[PDB]
Amino acid sequence: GAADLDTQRSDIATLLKTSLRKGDTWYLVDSRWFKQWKKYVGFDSWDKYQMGDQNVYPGPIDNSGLLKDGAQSLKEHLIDELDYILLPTEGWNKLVSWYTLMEGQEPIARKVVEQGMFVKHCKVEVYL
Amino acid sequence: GAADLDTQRSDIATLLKTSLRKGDTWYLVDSRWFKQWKKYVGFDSWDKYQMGDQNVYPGPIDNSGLLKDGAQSLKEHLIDELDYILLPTEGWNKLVSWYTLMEGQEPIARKVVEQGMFVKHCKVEVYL
Amino acid sequence: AEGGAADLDTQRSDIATLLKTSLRKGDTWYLVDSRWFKQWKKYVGFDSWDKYQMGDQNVYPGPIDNSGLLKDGDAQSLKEHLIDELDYILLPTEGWNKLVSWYTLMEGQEPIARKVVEQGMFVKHCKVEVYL
Amino acid sequence: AEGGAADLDTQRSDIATLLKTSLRKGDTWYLVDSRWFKQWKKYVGFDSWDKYQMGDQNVYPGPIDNSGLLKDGDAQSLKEHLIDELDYILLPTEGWNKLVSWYTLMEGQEPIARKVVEQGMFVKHCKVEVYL
Amino acid sequence: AEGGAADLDTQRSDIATLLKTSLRKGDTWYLVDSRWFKQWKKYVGFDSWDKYQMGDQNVYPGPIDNSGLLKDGDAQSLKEHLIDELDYILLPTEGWNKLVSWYTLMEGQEPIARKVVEQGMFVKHCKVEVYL
Amino acid sequence: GAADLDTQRSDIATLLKTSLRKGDTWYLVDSRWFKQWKKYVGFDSWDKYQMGDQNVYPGPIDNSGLLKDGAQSLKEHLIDELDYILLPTEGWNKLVSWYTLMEGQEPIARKVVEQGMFVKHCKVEVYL
Amino acid sequence: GAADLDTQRSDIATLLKTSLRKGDTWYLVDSRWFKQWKKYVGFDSWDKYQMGDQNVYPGPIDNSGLLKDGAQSLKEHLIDELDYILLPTEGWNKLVSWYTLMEGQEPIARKVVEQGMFVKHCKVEVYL
Amino acid sequence: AEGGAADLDTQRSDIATLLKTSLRKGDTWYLVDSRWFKQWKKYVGFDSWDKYQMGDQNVYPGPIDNSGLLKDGDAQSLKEHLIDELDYILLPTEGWNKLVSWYTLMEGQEPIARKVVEQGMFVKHCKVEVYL
Repeated sequence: GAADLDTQRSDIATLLKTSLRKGDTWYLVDSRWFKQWKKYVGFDSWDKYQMGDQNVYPGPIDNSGLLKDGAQSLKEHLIDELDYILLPTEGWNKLVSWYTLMEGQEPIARKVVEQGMFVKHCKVEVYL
Repeated sequence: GAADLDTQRSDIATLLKTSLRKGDTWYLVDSRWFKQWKKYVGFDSWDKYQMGDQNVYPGPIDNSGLLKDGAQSLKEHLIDELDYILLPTEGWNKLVSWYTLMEGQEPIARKVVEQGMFVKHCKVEVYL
Repeated sequence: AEGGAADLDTQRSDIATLLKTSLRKGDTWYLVDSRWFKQWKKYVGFDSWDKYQMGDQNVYPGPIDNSGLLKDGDAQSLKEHLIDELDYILLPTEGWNKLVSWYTLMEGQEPIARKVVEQGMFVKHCKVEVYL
Repeated sequence: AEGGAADLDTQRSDIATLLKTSLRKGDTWYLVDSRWFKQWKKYVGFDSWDKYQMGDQNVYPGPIDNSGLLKDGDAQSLKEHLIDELDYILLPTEGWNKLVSWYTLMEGQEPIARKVVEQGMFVKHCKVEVYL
Repeated sequence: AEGGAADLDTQRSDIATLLKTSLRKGDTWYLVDSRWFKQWKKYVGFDSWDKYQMGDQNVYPGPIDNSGLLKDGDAQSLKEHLIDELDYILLPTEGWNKLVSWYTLMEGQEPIARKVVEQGMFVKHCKVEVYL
Repeated sequence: GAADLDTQRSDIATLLKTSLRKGDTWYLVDSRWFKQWKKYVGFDSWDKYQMGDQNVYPGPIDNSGLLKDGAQSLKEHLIDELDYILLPTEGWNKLVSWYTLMEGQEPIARKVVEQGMFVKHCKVEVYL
Repeated sequence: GAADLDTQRSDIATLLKTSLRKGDTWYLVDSRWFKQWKKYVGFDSWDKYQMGDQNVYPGPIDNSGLLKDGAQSLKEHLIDELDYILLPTEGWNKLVSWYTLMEGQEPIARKVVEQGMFVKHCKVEVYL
Repeated sequence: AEGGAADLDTQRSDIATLLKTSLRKGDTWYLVDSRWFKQWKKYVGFDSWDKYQMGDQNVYPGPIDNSGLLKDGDAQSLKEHLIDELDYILLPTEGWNKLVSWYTLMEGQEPIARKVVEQGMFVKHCKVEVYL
């Protein structure tokens, strides 16, 4: 059976802080399912009045919102934080043993790569 | 001007953990705006590669998504965590001094009350 | 040394975790007499710095004995007015099976199995009142 | 005692915070010569356990002096090849105004004001590769 | 509202601290029946997030009732084989007096007072063995 | 060369909190030498005004006070905390690389054992 | 009565870390008495096997070792850390309520001052 | 890839630690020009989240060049009025040897070696005044 709710909240809060390291495997979790899990375990101090309430139990991990229908395929244009959160292997494995993964879905496992990216930074223009 | 991004991330992470106490004032912040602020300050270790990138700068605090159009009025059926997050006074005041509140909007200030609520809890049925 | 049972550190550790198992509707849990359980706790050094008497022969708890919870007479029947923690503790199936495996169930007794149900309750909590 | 300027604790504290002000496009920031600034740091006990020489008369930094950053000759003009931290530090308008208010600007000099712009850069970071 | 007794937050808080009072030889401590005490705990919201039933009239524990600890018949006499935590809890003089002040002692009973003594025990601990 | 004083203070404060585990090796350090090291690294907030002062530099680790003169032999009747403090292997090794061990002395290495011991505990005398 | 031993150890460990501030009052505690209190509350992980043992109970706070005999007067040449430790007011008050002060002694209360002091620091001699 | 030098992570890490080496009377330390050092810092990604330009060919710092610290003319001689951090940084023997090993020393220069001495200083600190 599932770990107590205090342990769930605490284990996952810690695991959410894991650093990206090249080659590690992380798992996508639908933002909506994760926020439901948060209400249930009382993750936020300003929304813990329903901790343990079966009326907010999140049920099996459900990444439907991330998937186009039909072979399992990710929708396009998904955005980090907005649509999904990421958990390292230990965090994903814990959630799966506690809640199960919804029947007919497979884990959405992805790798940490080093990526070049163009960004805009403010600078004092001393010369020009 | 605004505090450095490390201070922003850290001050707000702390303030997000403030306990509810009856009679205190808390402020609604649109979930979407707050997640944009998170990318910008590198709040999550798995999504901090755009910390300081002006392409993800959140702009003035924008609670439009929480408001019906027309006098400022909150949409109905809004849900804690899903649609908005809550910050105590110190957290709201910091975000407003750092980003401003979008022109034509007013703060959405609410009070902590003690509320009776019906919940479902699992119990071992020893008798019956 | 424990006669084939898990070593005392493992017993303490497995049961400590199993006590905390989240309740789920339809699961079967088991009552364990609190006096038997307190003796087991001393025997394994449960939640203690000194672990006084851990492993002592005279605190070995023996076969699980729930007779203090049961009414006298032919059919096995739970006493009324029993109170959680004071009279019994609750373990999930896995915790019950481990204790039975390590200690046996006393002869002439059957396990005291109960189901998890969902109970409606009215509680009072602080909440930011968004809608007046 | 500081001749009307803020006390040394307040100077150190206000400037420490102001140094860290987030850059915003279109804001005006000011160059301060690093040797002048190092002397001010000693004078106010900046970032130091011992605060050796804090308040000593011979480390009073005097009027803000940026002449080490400026080309000789008539019109005021910034030397080439100046390097942040080594040759100058950067303060926002409020930090510049506070220093001017406390120390004055040396006679015959004008402030060295520069604008914040947005600079495109290519950086390398770890990222979970969602789309192959 | 509590009829002159301390408010429920204060009762919970004072007693929580008093339960933990260090034992000192010659001090007098008092037994409190665990079922009475469990009811008091519910009534005051002791050690609970939900504090379900806190302040409910039907969990008001009433006058301190230790009759479950006492042998029947004329003179007041403690049952044998009572076990700490399961059958009773222990409070120091101050904790006992507070409960009596808030709830009264049930009529026909006297307090169950016991002395602290020093008990020799043999324990096992890790220690750096300095002298072989 | 030796680590900076902040690192010394912090590494050793942490290592001083290591749990005893049977079979581990710990090292005796003369209380007097260790208190001198404390003044030098500013270990205590109420006595750090001489941190880094060469006038309180402790010099090479000196366990003389623990040793009878003559082969290296420990004095009798030495008491934990009073006469010496104990450091685990990592802590001892750090102090030796930073300060050296005084010439003509050897480390005083001892093992963690499980030991039966008679103690007096207060109890409420319920029966008798 | 006295707080439990875990609370004593923890309250005092925290209070020992209080910063000196000019004008605050601190109290001298004889090193020997304090080390005895440490054994009793199990302050150090490597010497906690006698926590709660009445055979190491420290008894009333005893600063005799700090005092010349005869009016209460401090011995000369006492050294911080070596002969005594210092506690802020809250720490002293806690120890006194838990243990009492030995009869015929008065508290040894002293003030934090700002003091000029000559020290020797290592420096790279760049010029000369 | 670094031509036989340690990889960039190791260079950054070894030097970061070596910069902090406690000073000891009689030890030899070495001056490194701050502009050379700043370029090395960019090259190795020193103390930076983005590590912008780490490993870029155009920020490779080249042979250690202290000529900005040295007076012109025949014999090698340190300029006056040089200031720690602004004009140079200090490394112990091991840190100097590592940089020389990785980058070489520019041709026509000798190392700038200086000794650690003990300097008497008067500092001001809070202290509990035990003797009036």
